[PDB]
Amino acid sequence: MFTGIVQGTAKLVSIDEKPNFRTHVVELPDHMLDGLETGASVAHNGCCLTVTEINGNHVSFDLMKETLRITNLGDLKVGDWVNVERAAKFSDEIGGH
Amino acid sequence: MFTGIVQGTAKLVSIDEKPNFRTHVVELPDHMLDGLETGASVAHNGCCLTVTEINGNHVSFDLMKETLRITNLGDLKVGDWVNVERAAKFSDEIGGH
Ligand SMILES: Cc1cc2nc3c(=O)[nH]c(=O)nc-3n(C[C@H](O)[C@H](O)[C@H](O)CO)c2cc1C
Ligand SMILES: Cc1cc2nc3c(=O)[nH]c(=O)nc-3n(C[C@H](O)[C@H](O)[C@H](O)CO)c2cc1C
Repeated sequence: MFTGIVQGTAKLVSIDEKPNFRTHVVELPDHMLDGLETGASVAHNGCCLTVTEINGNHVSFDLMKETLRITNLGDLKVGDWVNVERAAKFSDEIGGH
Repeated sequence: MFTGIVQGTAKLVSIDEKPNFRTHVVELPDHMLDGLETGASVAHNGCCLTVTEINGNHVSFDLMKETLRITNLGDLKVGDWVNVERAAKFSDEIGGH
């Protein structure tokens, strides 16, 4: 089974560059603004990263510069949007089947 | 469970534009050149699409223009690379993970 199908999208609006780690912030749409929280795992078109911080509707995620090259995340650029999907480490209704 | 972690990457090298559907072709690296085939499902950073055709090491995938806007696939541009991952409809030993 695999779908990689994204529930919603995000608008890159600001980049935060830290010589220790790179950070990117997107604009969360109405149906992703309700529910998502910092420390959550957001997959951008299916690449899971964690939310470093939320700037109101915006959300900054963490991205290592070398990981950015290793993945195709480096392709992101502000003014563009992303396919964003909510990911969770554990949940109440895990009981599969 | 979710990782969206990609085994390999692809280089966008040529775009094929059909007024019926949009097509994009990438350059498959050495460890993705062996195994992948047309009609296979490739997830680009986690968005699954099917291989319309292989051009030697290159691989053209299908992408609807409206789906391209609906997803964040439209962000792709030649000269850039993608996080590519192999997906299959069925297998001899999925195992489940
Ligand atoms: C659950 C999970 C979360 C990840 N989060 C990030 C992330 O926030 N930023 C990043 O550059 N890579 C992330 N990765 C990629 C991964 O941790 C690692 O960087 C690559 O496998 C390269 O070693 C994540 C991977 C997993 C499995
Ligand atoms: C298995 C699978 C394969 C898909 N392949 C493509 C594709 O090759 N091109 C595309 O634009 N969308 C693709 N999608 C997206 C999906 O079929 C549909 O276009 C979106 O859900 C919008 O209706 C795929 C979705 C699934 C579940």
